[PDB]
Formats: sequence, C-alpha cells, structure tokens
Amino acid sequence: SNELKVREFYRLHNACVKLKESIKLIYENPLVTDQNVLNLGTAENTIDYTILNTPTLNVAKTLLGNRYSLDLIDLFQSHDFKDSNTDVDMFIKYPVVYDENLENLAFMHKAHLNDAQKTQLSNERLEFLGDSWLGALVSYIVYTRFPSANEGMLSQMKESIVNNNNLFDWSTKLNFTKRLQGNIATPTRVVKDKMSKRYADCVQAYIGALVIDRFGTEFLDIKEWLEELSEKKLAKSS
Amino acid sequence: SNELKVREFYRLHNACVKLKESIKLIYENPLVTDQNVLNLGTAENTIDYTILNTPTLNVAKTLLGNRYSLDLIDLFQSHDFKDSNTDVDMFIKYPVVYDENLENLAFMHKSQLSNERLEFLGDSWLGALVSYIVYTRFPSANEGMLSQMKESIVNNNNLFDWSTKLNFTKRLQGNIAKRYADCVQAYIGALVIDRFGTEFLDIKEWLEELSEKKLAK
Repeated sequence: SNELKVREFYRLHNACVKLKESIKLIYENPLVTDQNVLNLGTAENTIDYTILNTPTLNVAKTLLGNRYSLDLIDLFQSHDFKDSNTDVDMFIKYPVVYDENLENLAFMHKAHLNDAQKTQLSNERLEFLGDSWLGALVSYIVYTRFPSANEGMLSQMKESIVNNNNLFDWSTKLNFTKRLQGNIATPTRVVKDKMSKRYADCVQAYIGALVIDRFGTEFLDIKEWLEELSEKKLAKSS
Repeated sequence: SNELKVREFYRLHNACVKLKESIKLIYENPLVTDQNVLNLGTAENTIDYTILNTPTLNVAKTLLGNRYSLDLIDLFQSHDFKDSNTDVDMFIKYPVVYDENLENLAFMHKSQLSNERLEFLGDSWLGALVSYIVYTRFPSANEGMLSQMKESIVNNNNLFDWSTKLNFTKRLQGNIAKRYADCVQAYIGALVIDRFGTEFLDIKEWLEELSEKKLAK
C-alpha cells in the first residue's frame, strides 16, 4: 500500500507534466490567440471556416477564455511545480513502474499452467518490447545531443550504450542482482550459474514495463497510422 | 498559407488530445479522489506526508476542486471532440510533420544536408512502435511470434511497398519516367522529432544520466 502510493504519485505527477506541456501549447498557439492567422466570418468553403468550426478550436478557445478565472500555467508556477524533480524521488532509485504486477513480471524467468499462461509469467515479451524502446530512446538521445554527428557517429555512440556488456553494468548499478533473489540461492561456496545474459534481459524488460505504463497519446497518431499500414500483415496471425 | 494552417492545426489538435488524456488521469487518480482508497494521510507515515505536501498534489487538488466551474472532460464531450478524426483530415494523406523544413530534409538523400540522421532515428522508432503494436495486439504471442510478425512488417521490402502506396515516389520524381525505404524511415524520424514531449521524458532523462560517461566521450 505504501509502495502503491509512490506508484500512483508518479502516475499522477507524469500526468501533471503532460497537462502543463499541453496547456502551454494551447494557450500560445497562433490559431487560438489572435485573428492574425485565422480570419473570422470567412465563407463556408474556406479553410479558416473549417478550422474555426472544429471541436478542437472551440475547446482551445474556451480554455484560453477561462484563463481569467484559472490560469493553468500560473497554477503550476505558483505551486513551484518542477517537472523533473519531486520530493518523493528520495524514496526511489530509478523511474517507477506503475503496475506492481508488471514490475515483477520484468524479473521473472522461463500442478501446471498453459504454455499461454506461462508466457504471461515470463519476462520474454517485455524484454522484446524493452529492447526496441531502449534503442529508440537512445537514438533520440544521441540525435538530439549531437546535432552535427553523422549517421556513423550516432550509430557508434548508440552501440556503446545498448550492448549487452553495458546493460549488465546497468543491472549492477540498479541492483537487479538482489531483485532476482528468491527462496533458492547458491551458497557462496558453490559455483554459480551463468547470470550475465539474464541480468541484461531484465534491464530491457524493465524498460519494456516502463513503456507499457507510459504509452499514451503523444505518438498515437503515428501508432494508429502504422497499425493501419500493417493491417494485412497483422491479419496473418496463425 | 493553407498548408501552414494545416500544420499548426495538427500541432494544436495533438496538444488537445494529450490535455484530454492527462486531465482524465488527474481527475481519477486514487491519491486525489475522495474514496482515498490508499489511505493517504490516514496511514501517518513519512511518505504520506511527503506526497501530501508536493506541488503535484496541490496542483491536482486545485484542478479537481475547479471542476464545478469548468470540467475539462465535459468541455471536450460537449463539443463532440474526437481524438482520431477531424474535419481537417480532408487535407491530408498521412500524419503531418509540423515543421516544413524538417519534412523537406527527410526527402534529401544521402551522398551537404541529408536525411541520414532522420533515417537513423526513424528506423529505431518504427521498430519500437511496431513492437508496441504487436505486443499489445497479441497479448499471448511468445517472443518468437512477436519477432516474426514485427520482422514481416519492418523489412525493406514491406517498407518499399509502403513508400509506393504513400506515393513518396510522386514527391521525389516528376521528370524521369533502398533510397525510398530510407525516406519512409526519415519521415517517421521527422514525425517523432515533432511530437517528442514529456510522455517518455522521465525514462529518457534517466537513460541519458546512465549514459553520461559514454556520451561525454
């Protein structure tokens, strides 16, 4: 329950961060603030009319119009809200997964259960997802961090980060070795199992869990678009 | 003119979609609602205290308290706001790049300015998005099946077919009767650059901190 509060806090905080970003865009948008880009009372077959008549502009205008009563930007500012730091960070080591079952799944390896159900009790799917998303987030980091680098420099920098050796070093830093301890442990006196790959996979799976919990609408249009293009391939689900 | 308005319209609409998503999460968060099902405060421990005195909770409680004056969820519904369909879709064939300079750069082939970095970025984001698609769409597939499905989608042959359907051809040619796949990828790179905001920001910052040694090099 204590842990659940921390989990729900970051879910809440990240939603606040998104709201703040979103409202700033809306308040300052060229289409919303003046009539300097979008003329009023233009003819039915003009783009200005089409746009001004959208639910979107009606909502945006209503929001901008209500600032006198509650100014969302000023709300955040007056409470000294910070996006990337909060007082609760003291209680955590790394970004939090909101769903406790999902977090625990990230560390799970290989009467009875269906091969389908054991599949849900294995971090394999999460690892697959997390591997892809680690690559994308790191690619974004290198691309934005080195605006002059060419493809070869970006690829190399990325490779230096996402390789298994580096991920195993991350697992140690994040203390995943303890996460994987349960009832059965090899004593200090007997030769241990090979654990390196297993640790690296957990890192990927943990990122996969962070992604499942955070994926919302930021890239939803791209996502739906890609899913549509992929609809024929996705149909071959045998 | 028309074109600039469409670009700005989608930037605005996507911000409205995110606002609507976030406000719902804020209104319905267990820490904020009255049931107080997690016994925030009642428990009387240091974390309860820390949580209660955050800007975050203070902001959220103010938002909830103002619903009687303006309820953001009702606002959207009362205007029949739809996330994925708008009257402006008339003007477009596929998702819009807000920055026209960025869109143009995506069509500038490698060997000066070129799309090579965008292609790099967009190739990894295509992979991540398709991975998310198959993961969520086949909740029971094993890793092997997910990989087979994904690979059947993101290979250069499929990407070539897409570039054709999308008519990225009629944009690069006119006079004369792998390059094209790279454009599809660069375009996604552009879409990504335009949309990346706060949704994955905490993970991105954490990964960057973890990567600082490597990046300093």
